[PDB]
Amino acid sequence: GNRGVVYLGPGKVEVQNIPYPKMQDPQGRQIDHGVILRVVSTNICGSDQHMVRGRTTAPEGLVLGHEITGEVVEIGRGVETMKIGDLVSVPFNVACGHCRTCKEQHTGVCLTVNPARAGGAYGYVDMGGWVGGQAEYVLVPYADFNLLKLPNREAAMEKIRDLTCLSDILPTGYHGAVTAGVGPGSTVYIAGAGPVGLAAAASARLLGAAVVIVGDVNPTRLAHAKKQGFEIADLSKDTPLHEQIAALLGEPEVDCAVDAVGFEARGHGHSGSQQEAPATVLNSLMGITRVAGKIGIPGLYVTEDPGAVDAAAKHGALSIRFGLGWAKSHSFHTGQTPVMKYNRQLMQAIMWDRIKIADIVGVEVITLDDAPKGYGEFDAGVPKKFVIDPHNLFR
Amino acid sequence: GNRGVVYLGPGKVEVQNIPYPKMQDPQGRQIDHGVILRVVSTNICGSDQHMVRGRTTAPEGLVLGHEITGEVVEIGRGVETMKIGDLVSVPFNVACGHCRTCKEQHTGVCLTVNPARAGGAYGYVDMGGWVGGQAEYVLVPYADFNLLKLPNREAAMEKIRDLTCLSDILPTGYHGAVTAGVGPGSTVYIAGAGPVGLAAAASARLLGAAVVIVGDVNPTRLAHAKKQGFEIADLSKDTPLHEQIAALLGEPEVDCAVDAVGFEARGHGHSGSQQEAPATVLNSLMGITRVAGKIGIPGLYVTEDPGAVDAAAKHGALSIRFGLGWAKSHSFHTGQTPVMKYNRQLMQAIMWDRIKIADIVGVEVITLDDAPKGYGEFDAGVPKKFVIDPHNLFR
Amino acid sequence: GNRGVVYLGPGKVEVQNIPYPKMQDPQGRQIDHGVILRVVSTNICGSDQHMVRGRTTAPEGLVLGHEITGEVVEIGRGVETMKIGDLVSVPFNVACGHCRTCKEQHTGVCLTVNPARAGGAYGYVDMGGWVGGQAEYVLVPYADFNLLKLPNREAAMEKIRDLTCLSDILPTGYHGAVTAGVGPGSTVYIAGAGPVGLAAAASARLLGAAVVIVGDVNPTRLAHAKKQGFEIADLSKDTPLHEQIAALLGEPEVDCAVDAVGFEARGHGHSGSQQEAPATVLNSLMGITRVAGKIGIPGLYVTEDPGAVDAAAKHGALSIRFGLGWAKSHSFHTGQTPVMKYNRQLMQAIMWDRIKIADIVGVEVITLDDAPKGYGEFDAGVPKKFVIDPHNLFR
Amino acid sequence: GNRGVVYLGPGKVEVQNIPYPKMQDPQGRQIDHGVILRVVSTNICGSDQHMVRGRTTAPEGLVLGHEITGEVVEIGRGVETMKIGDLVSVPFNVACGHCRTCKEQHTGVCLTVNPARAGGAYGYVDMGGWVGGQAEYVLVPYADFNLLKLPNREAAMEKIRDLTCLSDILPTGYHGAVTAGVGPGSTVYIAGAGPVGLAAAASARLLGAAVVIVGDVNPTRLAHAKKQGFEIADLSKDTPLHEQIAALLGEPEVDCAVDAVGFEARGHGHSGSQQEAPATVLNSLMGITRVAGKIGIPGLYVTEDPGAVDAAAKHGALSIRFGLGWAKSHSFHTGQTPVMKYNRQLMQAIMWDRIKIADIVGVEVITLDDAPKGYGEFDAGVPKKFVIDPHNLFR
Ligand SMILES: NC(=O)c1ccc[n+]([C@@H]2O[C@H](COP(=O)([O-])OP(=O)(O)OC[C@H]3O[C@@H](n4cnc5c(N)ncnc54)[C@H](O)[C@@H]3O)[C@@H](O)[C@H]2O)c1
Ligand SMILES: NC(=O)c1ccc[n+]([C@@H]2O[C@H](COP(=O)([O-])OP(=O)(O)OC[C@H]3O[C@@H](n4cnc5c(N)ncnc54)[C@H](O)[C@@H]3O)[C@@H](O)[C@H]2O)c1
Ligand SMILES: NC(=O)c1ccc[n+]([C@@H]2O[C@H](COP(=O)([O-])OP(=O)(O)OC[C@H]3O[C@@H](n4cnc5c(N)ncnc54)[C@H](O)[C@@H]3O)[C@@H](O)[C@H]2O)c1
Ligand SMILES: NC(=O)c1ccc[n+]([C@@H]2O[C@H](COP(=O)([O-])OP(=O)(O)OC[C@H]3O[C@@H](n4cnc5c(N)ncnc54)[C@H](O)[C@@H]3O)[C@@H](O)[C@H]2O)c1
Ligand SMILES: [Zn+2]
Ligand SMILES: [Zn+2]
Ligand SMILES: [Zn+2]
Ligand SMILES: [Zn+2]
Ligand SMILES: [Zn+2]
Ligand SMILES: [Zn+2]
Ligand SMILES: [Zn+2]
Ligand SMILES: [Zn+2]
Repeated sequence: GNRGVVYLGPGKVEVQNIPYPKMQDPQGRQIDHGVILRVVSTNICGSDQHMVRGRTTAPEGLVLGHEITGEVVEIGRGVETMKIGDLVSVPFNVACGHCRTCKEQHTGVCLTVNPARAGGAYGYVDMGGWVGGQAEYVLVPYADFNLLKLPNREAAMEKIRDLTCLSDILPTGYHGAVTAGVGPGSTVYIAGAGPVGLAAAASARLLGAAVVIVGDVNPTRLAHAKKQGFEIADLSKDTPLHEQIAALLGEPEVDCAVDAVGFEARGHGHSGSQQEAPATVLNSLMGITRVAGKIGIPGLYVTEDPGAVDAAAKHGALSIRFGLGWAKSHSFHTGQTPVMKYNRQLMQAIMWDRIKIADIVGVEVITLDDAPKGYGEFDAGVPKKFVIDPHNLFR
Repeated sequence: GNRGVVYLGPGKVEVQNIPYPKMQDPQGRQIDHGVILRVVSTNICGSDQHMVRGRTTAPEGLVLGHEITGEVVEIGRGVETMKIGDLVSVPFNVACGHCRTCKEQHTGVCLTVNPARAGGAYGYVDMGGWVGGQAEYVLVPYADFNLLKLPNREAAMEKIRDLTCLSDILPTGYHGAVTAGVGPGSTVYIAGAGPVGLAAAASARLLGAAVVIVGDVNPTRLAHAKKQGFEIADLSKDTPLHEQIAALLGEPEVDCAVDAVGFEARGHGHSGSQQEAPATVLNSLMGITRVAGKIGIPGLYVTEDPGAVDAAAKHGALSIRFGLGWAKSHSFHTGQTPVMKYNRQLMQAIMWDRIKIADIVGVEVITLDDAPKGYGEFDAGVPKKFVIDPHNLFR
Repeated sequence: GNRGVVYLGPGKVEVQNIPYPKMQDPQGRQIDHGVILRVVSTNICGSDQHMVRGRTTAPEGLVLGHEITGEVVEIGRGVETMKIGDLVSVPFNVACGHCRTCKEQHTGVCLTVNPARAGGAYGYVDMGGWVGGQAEYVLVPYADFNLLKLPNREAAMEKIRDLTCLSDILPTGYHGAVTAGVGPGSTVYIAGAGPVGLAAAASARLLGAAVVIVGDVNPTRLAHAKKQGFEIADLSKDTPLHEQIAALLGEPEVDCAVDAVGFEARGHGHSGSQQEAPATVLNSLMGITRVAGKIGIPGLYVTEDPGAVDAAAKHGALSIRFGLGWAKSHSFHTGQTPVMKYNRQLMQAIMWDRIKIADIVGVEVITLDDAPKGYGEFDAGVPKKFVIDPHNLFR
Repeated sequence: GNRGVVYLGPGKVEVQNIPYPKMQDPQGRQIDHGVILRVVSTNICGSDQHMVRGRTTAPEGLVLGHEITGEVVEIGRGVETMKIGDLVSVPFNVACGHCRTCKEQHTGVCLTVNPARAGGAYGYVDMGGWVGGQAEYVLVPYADFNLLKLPNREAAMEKIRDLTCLSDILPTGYHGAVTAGVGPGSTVYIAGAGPVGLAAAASARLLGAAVVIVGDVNPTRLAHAKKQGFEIADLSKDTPLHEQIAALLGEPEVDCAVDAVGFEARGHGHSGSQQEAPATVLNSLMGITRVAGKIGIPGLYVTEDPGAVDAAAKHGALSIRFGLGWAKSHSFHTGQTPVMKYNRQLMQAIMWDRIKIADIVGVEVITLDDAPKGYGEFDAGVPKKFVIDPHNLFR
């Protein structure tokens, strides 16, 4: 008995029966280092949206989902730290724990788990074949390495809405803020008010930023951010970002900027916001970040976009105003979040009431049968982070 | 009075009589903090070549040169640590010493010395109208802050050909290597076998790199790099860069990469290399740097190139394969070198024979009258670094 | 007309007429780089107390005070950035701005301003003879480099009780926390609930620490810390520090520990707390900081203490259980805070209401005539930070 | 079929027959993650000497040796990257690869492999009861995480004298130098011309230091250091170290200082050097390191020393002149080397002839039966590093 969300072509996902998990890798070799989880909570990601919209090279039939929190039901013979019944947060990265990059804390780019390229992840295009976890049950390989044990079940269940964000979005937003150099007193600009943008804004606040400005083209997502105490920039109005920031800060620049949009970026302005223009965020962040600043880029950029705007963009080439960044001495930091690097201290923050992440990103808890509908609302721009409770454990 | 190298329009320089330096800034306000130097040695740079070629917005009449070594002949009334006769290395950055960026060692982007933008330099486009120093005498403002005191004059003069590199190219090459993450045992690729690239190679050697490979489309420069003990990759051949690297290393990746080419980049291959393609280096570096690696970009890129290949490149926009670097978790480091942050320890290294920079870059000493001829030769691609001795002090 | 707080021997200070400041250094040479301030607010520090208790080699007649906020009334001819009437925060460190340590942001240890050793500061033993500023007027040398310009007078004056802490204690407490490695999610122990200890605790809250525990032997300072939302360890109880921490956290250790006591440390327990044992804090921090942790030590330790417990301590030797910290792989960070490294970002934090520093440290505003009484109360251990308003400008 | 070096009480070691390795931990539990090695080379360490001299709480019967290079002859059933015949470097830390410290690269203080405290190592006091490897065969647990693969056996054995240093002393010396802040152009002082000190000196050279001065009380070691091209300081002479340094550099300070002596430190001077004084090195490093400088302390300090000079030292407590370090703003870095952090890039530098470590540390190859003789000669202070070749594979 297993089931989950399956990708079936542009705009299409459905809940299907799927195989119960097996203690083997995606090439069918047996493994001793894995566990099988009964899934407690499992979220929908903006990355999942890229795939569902037909924006990647994903195969039809892909089981989706890489934001898992779970409870051990089966343990492979080599696993030392796990017991049946243990609650765990699963980092979205599949990492081996023994290669050059895993050992150097670069668990987003594991050298062994994916025959095609460095880096692995559950239910995710080009990520080594590991089955996704928007499902009733899921296999986690290298369990001793990857898993974050949650505190006593009671206190954990009590904050599950928060803890479900440790799998992907909070550590990601956090990595965005830290690589952009955010610290106490920083002025911060955040591109994107989606779940990831909002997590970067929360992270920046937690890191002690003086002021945090969140930008989007979506007015409902900005209203959400504003109700959460952040400053906003509306990129659908005709007033340029520079001008919006200056009205707020008294200069047209920030200390730190985070790109939480990626390759489906829209342009700015009345008509610009209705046009896809994937270099937009990059170019505008070079424009607003002060000299010697750092740009953090958690937003996803791909080597291949079948639906992209032009030949160059189909192959991940953007028209980027690099001379500007260079003239401003900017440095840029990119790539999949190494979730494990931050997830334990972020847990401490949640448990100690330092960060109300669930309120901030607008967590909504849904049934597994509502998942397709959840994707639909998410696609239609709702200011929410959808959390699937597939066994009805806490809803 | 004084005389020096003057730019007269695309491809034209000549030595002219010019005013003796005055104790005032480019706005004509008196300064108490400056010194006037008799110029001992003064170098020709690839940056100078960009301007001479008419590839920047540099005006006719500009006095050239930002790589100065001198002797103090006059000091302003507020200068406390400099005395007459003192022999000094001058960082190419003009920096104030008291703004936010100068305090934080970002002295390539001083916020007060330039009304146009952050950052200053001598005889350099968009760099605040500080007068160039390919000349007999030159003004250095903020002398206590900027100047590097050279060792008792005998010892200094005997290593003049080396120390003349401290003003620009050695610290610049060094910046590129350290921001690319080079250290003991690193494998390193450097694009560009011009003097800056050779300084980057020298720096990586100093740092204890396991192996250093220098790439260029100009075979006579690669011959020179090879005779200095470096590995080479010839981009004018049709053999792809990753294949030349694998033949040297046994894998197609380096740990660290440095872009010492900048915006006049040629394409790769027999015919590709005969044509300008400004994004080529950046794209190639993402291709051969290993995941989670760092890319150092000392090479110059501009916000405006009058003679660029395309409308986009005229504005500093390049077709960059960003999605590739993003998928490899690359980080990118850019901009004008903070020369002061490294010049002291590099001088130490020079004085203790840990680095034979003059040999590595191919230093050649010339008379001031020979400057126009030297620019011609350098522009034609000879494997040399031209050092002007305007008062015939050591030649 | 000038007057200040003067040190007159163990336990003794009085307010005296003193010379109006002069544009010369402590050796009587004219300087062009200084300003004179009309003092707006000027604070009493724990460092001042060491000196008043006769615990240092401070000479009788020392004019005290290194915590200055002021209004420019005079300007030396070399000064570029200052105007009469400007409101400024004065970092307690006297720094030149052009030596090796000043350039690398080590402005607590300037090489040029003190003939006796590295590092200068106002009204401070062994700190170069710069006159103190617990006075109506004071000289600030190297004004362009050292001074922090405050916001429109009106907004600045309104937050004076907060901003006055930028001269010394907030940056210091901050340096304590950052060098101890504090970050989002940290568990933090801070030794000392004095104004500096409190600033460290505030800094740790601002840095996003999960839980902050402040320890002291003083019951009244702890009741004040507890009112400000911090956890407490009462070292006057017989319950050892381990046990109090473990009761609080469920393990007898913290990620990060800051020493905000210094060389007049008391031992632990009913009677231990009435004994001086200068090694106490260092040894107990090594006991409760987890493996590979960092210990930040802002608390002052001296080369000479005329009033110490024994021979060894009079020369700054302590019996330190180094083997313990070594076995735990601890790192240690020490010395005068480089205030300029942090003050600007801290000002932004204050102006944006991210840190209510005045309330936390218990700012109390007094007249210059009440200063001796202030010293008295401070010495008796009141949980307050004394701020003198010498011209009655805001009180 | 196995034997090795067994400790029998103060001053006494002998070769005995010992059990063949079993695939279990020191508690007798079965493990699937280990491999068994035929030992190729296995070294004698100063750490071993501490124990043999009776200066630790090490038990009679302890099998010695933590510096192993070997070939895999048997693999556990869960091992994924090791094959029989594989030739490997063993880091001396026993590390699990799944706990908090292991993941953060703090593999010197693993939290799971040792019931007594954090940190594990082979045949080493308080290090988890993992059996030592000056033996014919040895167990390495967590093989996929811990082992460093060496290349074609042929190229590897030709450099075996160098390669055998990667297990312990080269990465130790390297850790000491990097944490002392050593970089291109650094001036460095290293206390101790034992093998570890010599490896720090080699490291500092590799890292590009301007000048490296090694001190010792043992002149036969200093003769060796000088022959290896380093500067020396003789601490058995009455000339104070700061004067010896000034003679060499023209100032009495260094940029970086490394303590490669540890808890059996001798005093300085004709008579001082003849007596044990365990605070001596730490105290003199604070004396000669420049302000804001960093002190690396790879030398061992213990929480309990049975034969220490006084009551306090038996407990790991030293009379440290901390006031002086504090006034100079020193940082201090301590503890067991995380060998995995550095071993990969040091192997690269060895294979590409960037460091001739075996020559520098004075490697001498001996039989297993001659081990007691090696220990004796090493204790008499010869300038050599003993490498045991148990199966006569390359001697
Ligand atoms: N590095 C990582 O680990 C990582 C992890 C998850 C997601 N991501 C990427 O981060 C992005 C965030 O996902 P999300 O969860 O935020 O999904 P999302 O797609 O809902 O959020 C993207 C937001 O960007 C907005 N936007 C579009 N153009 C914009 C512009 N010009 N300026 C500002 N905002 C603009 C969209 O309206 C949307 O609100 C996704 O692209 C995701 O792929 C990266
Ligand atoms: N960051 C700084 O502060 C700083 C300082 C000085 C110079 N620079 C910049 O560094 C760059 C180099 O200066 P230089 O004196 O070394 O320049 P240079 O003009 O002598 O040489 C540049 C080299 O790049 C080579 N090249 C062109 N396309 C190439 C490709 N695709 N691959 C490999 N090589 C290619 C050319 O053959 C040439 O040999 C210049 O652009 C200069 O403006 C920056
Ligand atoms: N590094 C710097 O730049 C710098 C700057 C300012 C102050 N300091 C030093 O920091 C310390 C803090 O200064 P302050 O203004 O808070 O002075 P303070 O003397 O009021 O603070 C010291 C506090 O520590 C308490 N204490 C004594 N023994 C203790 C122990 N074992 N554990 C915990 N607490 C103990 C005392 O009760 C007192 O409350 C002083 O030493 C000051 O000199 C250093
Ligand atoms: N950090 C680690 O993980 C690690 C690893 C290996 C060894 N160690 C420790 O490193 C130390 C040295 O390594 P080794 O094997 O070369 O040690 P060793 O004992 O062979 O040599 C120590 C040297 O220091 C000299 N010495 C003694 N007092 C001195 C003083 N006051 N000043 C200068 N030199 C003095 C001794 O004569 C001897 O030459 C030992 O303490 C060892 O326990 C630590
Ligand atoms: Zn995701
Ligand atoms: Zn891996
Ligand atoms: Zn140049
Ligand atoms: Zn400046
Ligand atoms: Zn103070
Ligand atoms: Zn200074
Ligand atoms: Zn050892
Ligand atoms: Zn471990």
